[PDB]
Parts: sequence; C-alpha cells; structure tokens
Amino acid sequence: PVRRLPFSTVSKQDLAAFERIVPGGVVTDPEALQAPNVDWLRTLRGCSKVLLRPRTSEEVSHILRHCHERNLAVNPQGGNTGMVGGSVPVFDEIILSTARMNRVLSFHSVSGILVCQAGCVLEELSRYVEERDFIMPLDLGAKGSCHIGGNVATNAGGLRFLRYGSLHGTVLGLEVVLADGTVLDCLTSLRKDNTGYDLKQLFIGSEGTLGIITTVSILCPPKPRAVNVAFLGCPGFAEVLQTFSTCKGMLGEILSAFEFMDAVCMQLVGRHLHLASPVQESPFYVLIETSGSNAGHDAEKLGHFLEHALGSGLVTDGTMATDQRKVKMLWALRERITEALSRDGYVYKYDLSLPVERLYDIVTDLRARLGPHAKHVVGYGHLGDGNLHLNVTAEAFSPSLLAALEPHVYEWTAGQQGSVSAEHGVGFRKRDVLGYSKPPGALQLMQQLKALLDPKGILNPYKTLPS
Amino acid sequence: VRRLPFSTVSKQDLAAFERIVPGGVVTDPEALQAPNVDWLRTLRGCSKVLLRPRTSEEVSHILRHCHERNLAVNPQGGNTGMVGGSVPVFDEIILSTARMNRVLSFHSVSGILVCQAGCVLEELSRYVEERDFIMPLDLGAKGSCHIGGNVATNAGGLRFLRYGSLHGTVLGLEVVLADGTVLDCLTSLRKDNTGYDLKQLFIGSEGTLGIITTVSILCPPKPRAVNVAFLGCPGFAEVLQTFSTCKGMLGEILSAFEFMDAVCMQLVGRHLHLASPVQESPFYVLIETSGSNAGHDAEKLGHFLEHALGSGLVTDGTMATDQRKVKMLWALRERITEALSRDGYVYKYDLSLPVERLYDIVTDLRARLGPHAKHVVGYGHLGDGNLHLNVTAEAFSPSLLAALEPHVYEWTAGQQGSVSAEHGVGFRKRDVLGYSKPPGALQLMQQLKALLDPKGILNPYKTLPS
Ligand SMILES: Cc1cc2nc3c(=O)[nH]c(=O)nc-3n(C[C@H](O)[C@H](O)[C@H](O)COP(=O)(O)OP(=O)(O)OC[C@H]3O[C@@H](n4cnc5c(N)ncnc54)[C@H](O)[C@@H]3O)c2cc1C
Ligand SMILES: Cc1cc2nc3c(=O)[nH]c(=O)nc-3n(C[C@H](O)[C@H](O)[C@H](O)COP(=O)(O)OP(=O)(O)OC[C@H]3O[C@@H](n4cnc5c(N)ncnc54)[C@H](O)[C@@H]3O)c2cc1C
Ligand SMILES: O=C(O)CCC(=O)C(=O)O
Ligand SMILES: O=C(O)CCC(=O)C(=O)O
Ligand SMILES: [Zn+2]
Ligand SMILES: [Zn+2]
Repeated sequence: PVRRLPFSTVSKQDLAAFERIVPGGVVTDPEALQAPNVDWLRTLRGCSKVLLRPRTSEEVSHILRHCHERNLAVNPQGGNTGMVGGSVPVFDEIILSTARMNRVLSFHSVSGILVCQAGCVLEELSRYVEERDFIMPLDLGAKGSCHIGGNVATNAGGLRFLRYGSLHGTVLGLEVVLADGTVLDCLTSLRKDNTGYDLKQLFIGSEGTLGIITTVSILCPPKPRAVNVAFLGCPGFAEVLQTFSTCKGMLGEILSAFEFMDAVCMQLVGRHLHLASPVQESPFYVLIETSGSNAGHDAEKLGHFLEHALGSGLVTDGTMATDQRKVKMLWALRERITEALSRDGYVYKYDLSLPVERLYDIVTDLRARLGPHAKHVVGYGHLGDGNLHLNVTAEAFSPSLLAALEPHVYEWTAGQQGSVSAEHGVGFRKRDVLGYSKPPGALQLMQQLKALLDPKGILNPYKTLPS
Repeated sequence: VRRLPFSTVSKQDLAAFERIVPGGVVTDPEALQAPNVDWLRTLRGCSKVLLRPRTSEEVSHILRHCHERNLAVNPQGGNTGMVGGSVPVFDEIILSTARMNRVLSFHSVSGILVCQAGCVLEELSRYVEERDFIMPLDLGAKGSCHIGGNVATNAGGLRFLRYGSLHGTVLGLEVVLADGTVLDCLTSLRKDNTGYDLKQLFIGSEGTLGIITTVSILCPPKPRAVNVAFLGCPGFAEVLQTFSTCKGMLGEILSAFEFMDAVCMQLVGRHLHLASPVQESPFYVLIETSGSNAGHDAEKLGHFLEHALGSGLVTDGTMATDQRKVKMLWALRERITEALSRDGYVYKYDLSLPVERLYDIVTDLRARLGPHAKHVVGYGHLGDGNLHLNVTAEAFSPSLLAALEPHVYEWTAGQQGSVSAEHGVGFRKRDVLGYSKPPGALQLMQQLKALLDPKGILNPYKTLPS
C-alpha cells in the first residue's frame, strides 16, 4: 500500500491555535469526524482527527500559515461528492471544509457576473441567480451538495456543458489561498482581461493540490425564455448516433443538452427509485433539452426534428414536455442513475472520453468478458461531449473482477487515444493511471508546478499526480 | 530600456542554425527590415538574424542551441500585435512561424482542427468553411495573423460574444520550451481532466513561456444563416438599450454586437474611402446573428428591428444576408484600427469597463483635451465590455502623453477595469499592470517565468514588470 509521508501530527497546541483562528469552527469529536472521513462511494475512509470550518478567506490564510510552519497536511473538502477519492484523507490530514464559506458577495444584474464564496452550494446558487433570471453555466446531479469551489477545483463538466462549455471559460476570477497562507487575488470579475498570465487557470482542475479556492467570480448565462425536453427510445446505438447528428442539424443553436442511457440504466432507476418509463421499452434512451429565446420557434424546430427522427426510424417512441414539473420528471431519469447504481451494489466506475462513434463498444465488450460475475454493466452519459460513464455493479467487490477490468479498460481507452478521466478528475483513485492519457514530460511539468506552489506538499498529499 | 547580458550571434552560431534549418536562415539586412518593425511602426529592432523553421523538431533544436549559448529569441507570428511584443528591442533572434503553415488533421464530424502555429487565420477559415465549419474566433487582422499568435496573445475578437475564449475553444497545444524540451499537450478531446490543464499557461503567455508550434482547436459548425444589421443610434443611452433589447429578443442567435462613434465613421470614410450605408448618427451598432434556421432568424430580426425603430432607439438601419453586403458592412467596423493609424499618431488604450459607463471616458477625454488632440474616438466589443479608446494627433506630443497617462489607467483602475482587455501586455504595457493586477499575482507570474525559462531567453523585456 501507500506509505504515510513524514508530516507532523496535530497537538493540543495546534487545536488551541485553530480555536483562536476560527472560534467555534473546530470539530474534534471522533463520531462527528466519521462522516467527513468517508468518501461519497463509501469505499475510502480517512483517519483525520480534526475538521476546521472557517467562515472567511483570512481564516483560511491563517490556518494554512500555521499548517505550513508546523508541517501539517491539509485535505480540502467541499460538498464531498467527488468520485475519485480526492475529497477525504488517506491518513490523518486535517479536513478543511468550506461548508461555512457560503456567502454571495455580489451579483450584477446586467453583466450576469456572480461573485461568491467557494462553499456556496450549486443548487442554492442556481436558486439565487434564477430568481434574477440568470442560470449557472453548469449543472450536475450533485447540485444539491457540491460546492462551487469543488466544481472549480475538479473542473466539473455536467449536463449543460454542451451549451455553455468549460469552467476554464466561464470562471472569470478566483481568490486562492496558497499552501504557505499567501492570498492570491486573481478575482477579476471582468469578461476580458489580458493583463499577464491567466494564473487562475492553474487552479481549475487542480483538485486542491496547488491552493484552496476561497472566492469565485463566474459568468452566469441568462435564463432561457423557453425550455423543452424530449425523451426518446432508440432501437440501437447507431440510431442514437444518427439521432444526435439529426438533432444538431435541425435544432442547432437552441440545443442545451444531449444525454443517453441504456436499457439497464432505465431498469435500475425504475427498480430502486420507482420511476416508471414514459416511453416504450427500448435498448437505448436519449434525453434532449433545448433552451431558447422564442418558444414558438423552438417548438417548430423540435416538431420538425421529431417528425423526421420518427420518420426515418431513428426513434421508435418519444415524449415531449414544457411543463416545469414534467421536465423535471424526465430529467430525474437521467440525473439519478448514479444513485441507483450505488444502491445496486458495489460499483466499479469509469469516466471516459472516447470517439463518439465508438462510445458504447466497451460496454458490449465488458458484458461479454465479464460473465455472471458482474451483477450489471451499464453505459450512459454526455454523448454530445464524447463522455461515457461506464459502471459495473456486483454484490461485493472482488479482486478477480478488478483484474478483468484493469488495466483492460485503460488499455482500450489508450488504444482509442481517449481520456481515462473525462470530468471526475484524478484524486486518490486514478493518480497512477495518468500515463494512458498524458505523456511523461507533461506529468513532469505538473510535478514542477506542485513543487513551486507547495514545496512542503501539505495540500492533499497522495493525490492527484503520479507517485 | 537597457540590454540584458545575452551572448551575441557569431559566425559559428549562423553555421549551426544553417545545419538545423537549411534554407531558413535569413541575414540580408534589407530583408530583416520589415520583421524588425512592429505593426504600428513605433518600435524598430536591430535583429540581424531571422530563422524560419518548418517543423517542431527544428524549433526544438534551435531553442536547445539558444539555451546552451544564452541567445535571446523573439518568437514572431503575423506581426500584427499591437503592444510591441512581436519585434525585438535589441538583438534577439527572430524565430518566425511563417513556414509552419500545414494543416495536420481535421475531423469532419467533431469539428476538431489540428494545425501548425503559423497557419494564417483567414486561410484556416477558408479551409474549415469549405468543410462547413468556422473558426471560433475572428479579428480584423485575419489576413495576416497566425493561429499561434492568436493563442499566444489570447486574442478575443469579433465572435467572442458567441464562441467565447480560446481558453475554452483550444483543446490542445504542442509547445517548445526555452531549453528545447517539447511539451506535448496536443490532445484532441473535448473533455480531459487527467491532471493540470497545462496548456492554459501558454494561452496569453505571449511567447515568454514557450513557443507554440501546434494547435488543436474546436471549430463551431458553419451557420446556415448569418445576418448583419448596421444601425445608427442617436446617443450612447440608446446604444445600451439597443444592446439590452437585442439580447432579450435575439438571444442565442446573437454572434456579434459592435459599436463605433461618429468620428470613427468619418475616419474610415476619409482615409479608407468607405461610404456609410445609413444616415449620419452620433453612434453606430453592428449586430450579427448566426443560426440554423434562416426563417426563424429572419423573423427574430424583423421583430427586433420593428421594435427598435418603433421605440426610437435606432434612427436609420440597413440589414444584409447576402455574403457580399455582409462583408461590406463588416468592413466599416473591421478597418477602424487602420483608418485610425492613417489619421496621424495614435495613443491606443484597450480597456474592459462596466458596459453602462463604457463611453464616459471618451467624453471625459474630449473635455479634458480641448483642441490639443486631433480626434478622440471610442469603438469596439460593447457586448464584452471592451472599449478601444484612441486619441489621434497630427504628431506625438509629450504634453498630450502627460495628459493621457497615468490618467486613463487611473480611471480604469477606479472602475476595477482592465488596462489591456485584448491586445495584451508586450513591451508597451509591462509597467502598467499594477492598475489591474495586485503584486502577489505579478510575483507568481515572475516565478512561473523563472521556472519555465530561467535564462530568460524567450521574449526579454516583455511581458512582466521590469
Ligand atoms: C450524483 C452525482 C453526480 C455527479 N455528476 C457529475 C457530473 O455530471 N459532472 C462532473 O464533472 N462531476 C460530477 N460528479 C462528481 C463531481 O466531481 C462532484 O459532484 C463535484 O465536482 C465536486 O464538488 P464537491 O464540493 O463535492 O467537492 P469535494 O468532493 O468536496 O472535493 C473535490 C476535490 O476538490 C478538492 N477541493 C474541494 N473544495 C476545494 C476548494 N475550495 N479549493 C480547492 N480544492 C478543493 C478536494 O480536495 C477534492 O480533491 C457527480 C457526483 C455525484 C455524487
Ligand atoms: C486590423 C487589426 C485588428 C485586430 N483586431 C483584434 C481584435 O479584434 N482582437 C484582438 O484580441 N486582437 C486584435 N488585433 C491584434 C491581435 O493581438 C493580433 O492581431 C493577433 O493576436 C495575432 O497576432 P500575430 O499572429 O500577428 O502574432 P505576432 O504579432 O507576430 O506576435 C504577438 C505576440 O505573441 C508572440 N507570439 C507570436 N507567435 C507566437 C508563437 N507561435 N508562440 C509563442 N509566442 C508567439 C510574439 O512574441 C508577440 O509577443 C488586431 C490587429 C490588427 C492589425
Ligand atoms: O455515475 C457516475 O459514474 C458519475 C456521475 C455523473 O458524472 C453523471 O451522472 O453525469
Ligand atoms: O484599434 C484598436 O485599438 C485595435 C483593434 C481591434 O481589436 C478591433 O478592431 O476590434
Ligand atoms: Zn457526468
Ligand atoms: Zn478588438
């Protein structure tokens, strides 16, 4: 296994220092530390003995200043919805939670620029801006728990990426506390600014190994006047791909989401969350969302799209909704697959970028390679972006299944020149599989960046660079 | 201001470069004149060596030699940069991407383009448009600028409102570092969270951290319908309401919103002989839309125009969908920078400001500088909060400089604005970044420069403070 690096340990004097620095924000009770020590999948557990909950950036600066002088390792944590073990300690790293850094600083109702603390919950930010007729540029099934700071640190993708793009584009600025407690102010709430190096980009997707994000400035799209959702059954993956092509050709700029899921996903969502399918049983399903300025025009585009899709046999059955309640009901069938999977058993999880034409091949392969040893194998996700969520469920973890899955899935993916972690990131789980997607010189430059910014390595050790 | 202690090019260095890039060592003094002068013709280097590599390996071997020999290197693209970043100050070797102009691949379904850094933007637009795709950026310099230069400066431009930043649209980069090390970040995937997004360091790094040799970029689909409305507005308040209504009524099809003042129109007419298509107005707005259903777009433009004329926001307007008339209208905006440089000496500021007060500095400068300036103009990417502010005089005046600076930079800082929205920093603005960046940021920038290029051979005297 992995060996604990020679960091110091938390003393009573350290506890008293933290009580001085964040009054009422020091949690030491072992039973209270249980939950923050366990990851979302419940397959990794740390042994942290202290949780710190600052309210302000200055408090984070002072905490890290102390940890730097004392050589104490720190595990930043947001919503703890991460999928790659990055969010919980390996040994006894201090858990630094942003839960109480949850204030909105400002919102400009013309530019649509939001500035808020890192621990603001995504769904809550959505409620805040939507009250003002804007939306967040990203959305994901974790919205109820994930923090904007976590989203920036992981460079989260999600359900509207196809329309609004990367956080590398929509984040306008960051305030970041470095490992020695230096406050880096890159919080330029401006749409455009070419005044030197774009330092904030370094912290988007860096997963807390280069600094702790404390404040975010983000560009919020305007709220669409008209939202439509279509939910369609396709008789094969080829028809899914042609449905995508036709969808881009006929809906065009109003397209805001394209998601697929297979028959097994639908069966599991029905079985564990009791959500009935609104279309005839099909081997594949597709959820399409549109967002636009003119209801009538979007309706015409969608109507012609559906007529043509059903006409050429790409879709066997379909349903449409504009009512907010029904739209949300349709979205639940896609959003809650991940929950249903973790209720089905032990989950082997893979998050892959592949050539869209070959996105589902691995699922067929694994269904054949694995026998009755897999309880289920599923594929679903952000097909428009080339992103497959591959999952295998079983009654319990097994070394034999792991040996069948790995390195086979990663070698297949490298064979397709794909990404072994499209959006979820690296963290603890994937730190040793980056060679399938990144050349050695890049990994070395990443290590040099880490050495520059955190020479003591107190921020999220054992992640998210190779050993 | 003062030359750093770099080596000098010897005869043996020339023979080495001839070995590395045979045919690509230009030493003719008359041939070196043009690459030593920046686009504005206000900076002039004294470089005696231009190298024109063809491949990434040639670049790698050149920089390896320059690192061992401590020779300064000035990367150069199309030489359309505006901040003196693209030409030597003293005797840096000019490394041109002019011959690195091949397309390597283009996926006709995903729209992913892989090309060498020296491909000219216009030529790439032609290439991908023949295949029903477009570049995610466009600028008035399209005819000369290289994709490598666009990435190195993080160019914004005329369709930024729709497709956004190169920070979002660039998918991969091959970069050659100061010691010759080839950094491969040339992925062609839309989504890849396998470590740090290293390529981001080089977008906007202006050749001080590495030389971009290959670009992978996501091309948007080519629109079925492009419309342009060129409108005359009777004041800036009405410009702002035209913008607000435009967003409410056009929405997702909007691909451009540019503005210009009256003096700009007069200067393009006077110096470029381009006639106005609408009545004389104090302000002009160019709106472009791009969509997949030409009839829906046309209906949206109709309702928008009818309401804008009806509510008095616009006085006179012309619309165009024919490609020729679209290009005619676009020329009135695209060529303002050229018309300005033909009016005399140009004091050029490129600011990000709150949109609601984007033009206030123009009126302030017109009152502050009475008859001592020839013209003060404001135009540019209003949708993105970016004002191009220019003052022309028949000749440069130290008086007029003292009136403009630091005043303009102080006003911008008072608005928490950017003193270089688009064009970057280069040589001209290296010592005015404090108006937009705090000292800790600039310090970290210097630490990254020191990590990636400890000898400082890549683009000295730029683009960090002295
Ligand atoms: C049901 C479900 C659906 C999901 N859907 C998606 C999806 O569509 N797309 C997608 O990309 N991901 C998705 N995810 C995973 C995604 O990574 C998380 O939902 C989210 O991005 C992490 O936010 P968090 O606040 O929970 O971060 P955490 O799990 O708390 O932490 C994530 C990582 O960032 C670090 N970190 C946390 N806060 C900070 C900070 N302030 N500064 C610096 N580093 C910090 C942590 O150390 C850790 O390494 C999903 C997860 C679930 C459970
Ligand atoms: C008429 C006109 C209109 C313009 N409009 C706009 C506009 O709308 N928006 C906008 O943002 N800019 C605009 N610009 C300026 C813009 O910054 C440049 O035109 C553009 O970025 C391309 O630069 P280039 O190819 O000429 O590079 P160069 O000028 O040759 O170089 C620019 C800088 O980048 C460096 N560099 C160049 N190539 C490389 C490389 N391969 N690797 C590393 N470093 C490199 C150089 O050292 C220098 O510092 C305009 C310019 C003109 C003349
Ligand atoms: O279930 C998974 O593999 C991850 C969840 C996710 O990213 C999604 O639901 O889109
Ligand atoms: O004229 C200027 O200030 C620069 C050119 C430019 O970026 C523009 O024409 O949009
Ligand atoms: Zn996902
Ligand atoms: Zn411009």
